[PDB]
Amino acid sequence: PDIPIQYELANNIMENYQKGLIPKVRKGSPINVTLSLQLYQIIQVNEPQQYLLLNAWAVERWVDQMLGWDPSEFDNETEIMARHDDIWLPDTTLYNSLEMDDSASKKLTHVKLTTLGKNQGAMVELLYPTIYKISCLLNLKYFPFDTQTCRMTFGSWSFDNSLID
Amino acid sequence: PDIPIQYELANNIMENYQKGLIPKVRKGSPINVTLSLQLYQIIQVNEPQQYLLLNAWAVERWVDQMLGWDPSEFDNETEIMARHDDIWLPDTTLYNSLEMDDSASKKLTHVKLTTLGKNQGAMVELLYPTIYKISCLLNLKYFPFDTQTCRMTFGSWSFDNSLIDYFPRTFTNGPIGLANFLENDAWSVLGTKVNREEKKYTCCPVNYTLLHYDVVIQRKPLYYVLN
Ligand SMILES: *[C@@H]1O[C@H](CO)[C@@H](O[C@@H]2O[C@H](CO)[C@@H](O)[C@H](O)[C@H]2NC(C)=O)[C@H](O)[C@H]1NC(C)=O
Ligand SMILES: *[C@@H]1O[C@H](CO)[C@@H](O)[C@H](O)[C@H]1NC(C)=O
Ligand SMILES: *[C@@H]1O[C@H](CO)[C@@H](O)[C@H](O)[C@H]1NC(C)=O
Repeated sequence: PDIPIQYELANNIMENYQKGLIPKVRKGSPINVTLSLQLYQIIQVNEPQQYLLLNAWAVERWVDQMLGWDPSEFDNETEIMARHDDIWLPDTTLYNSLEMDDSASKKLTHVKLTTLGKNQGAMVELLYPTIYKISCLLNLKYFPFDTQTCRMTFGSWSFDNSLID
Repeated sequence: PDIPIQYELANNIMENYQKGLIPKVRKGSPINVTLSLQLYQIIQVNEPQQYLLLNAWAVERWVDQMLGWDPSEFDNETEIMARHDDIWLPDTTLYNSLEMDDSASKKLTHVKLTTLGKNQGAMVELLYPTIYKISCLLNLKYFPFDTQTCRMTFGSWSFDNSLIDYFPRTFTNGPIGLANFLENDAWSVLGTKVNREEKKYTCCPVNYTLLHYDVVIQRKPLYYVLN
């Protein structure tokens, strides 16, 4: 009554959660993660050290099978915002990266949860800006009329596709 | 039933564990650690400051004698993933390193545990990328036709070989993997070597193990000759 409904909703959905382990309740299927990228700037191209610096926005979407709730029980609420430290997140990694510290190349603040049912889980969306230091081989044979192609590789560092896809 | 089996498995295996101390249950033998390295890039060679910058991947394997479980009790599960902060890890150190902060030269995320039995422990594997700042002496007498050799020394900073032992793991083409190496525009790699040595403390009658990795690089003088 005199407290936000978000307090009760978070207390209800955060009761039995353990963020240190993957929330896989169904044995048959893995967890599907969808990734999209938007390019905003090309900061620097370094030929002697063979790396490329980019500024981009990344969006990841997946379904958490342990964070579902019934909207009718909570004043018909179908959305909530939680800190990224509270819930489990997939380990999306750039394989050919020249930066070892994630605090200088990423910024995670919040995630959005949309319920799918009491026993169906919730949809999790994570959007954050990032700066990528990508190491790519450069061919300077036709300088200054040269064109370059650098590849970005994304995936899971420790989980096989039977767990995260 | 309505919770992941990983929850129960982690709660079972994490009950009596203390990550701040070495998990040595058997008195007779030490803990063996196997290390392998793969080279990906040569970022910079600095002659005035006498250091070399490399980008490499490191894999370490050992057996933890306190993290065993019976697969049949947990829905026939034989593997699990845990954060590196939860369990004990050996202190593998590069002796001739010019970097004091490990957050800018290493990135540890997760470890993989494979059970060997309820009372036999589990096999732990740790893979992570790293950037090494190696200080090596450079001889510029034959510049620009010079070749250099810098050594990498690995071992335990505080534990003698009666507690932690180190062994090298080599690849098909040599001790250091070069199948995914990125070609440098100024240096070429000729070969690699590995050597395992036991060294004596100069205050105590105990030994410790050191691993020596040798990399031979040769300069390309075409730019200087033509310029
Ligand atoms: C510690 O390392 C030294 C390395 O010298 C070992 O010394 C060897 O000892 C054996 C006999 O135990 C000799 O046959 C070898 O010739 C010695 N090595 C050399 C290079 O001379 C020593 O055994 C190791 N273990 C200890 C001291 O407990
Ligand atoms: C949503 O739930 C609230 C419960 O507080 C109820 O008063 C309201 O009528 C519901 N609206 C709809 C459209 O179901
Ligand atoms: C593995 O253990 C499970 C226990 O849930 C059992 O149902 C299954 O038959 C076992 N399979 C084998 C091959 O032992």
